[PDB]
Amino acid sequence: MPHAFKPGDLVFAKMKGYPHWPARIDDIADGAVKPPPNKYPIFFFGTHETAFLGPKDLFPYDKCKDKYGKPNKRKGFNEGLWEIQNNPHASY
Repeated sequence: MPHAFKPGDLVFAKMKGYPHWPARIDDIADGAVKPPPNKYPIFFFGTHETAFLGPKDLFPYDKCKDKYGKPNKRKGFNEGLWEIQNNPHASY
């Protein structure tokens, strides 16, 4: 059975207007802004941007990579596919 999301979990994250995007649940560093209740700090591969999202927008990587892990024209997306497959837990 699945558990709640935790730092380091890999996902495709969905935001309005954009395709499901390779991402990870980030850590929250000491002194860093904490997310709203029931939301998570999402780090987007490729663009290296962060948003606060709830689980309704988070699709687990291993289950959904066949559908969502394919080249896309958007800027930064295929760089992001490389990051999530080859070094998803590194500092960018």
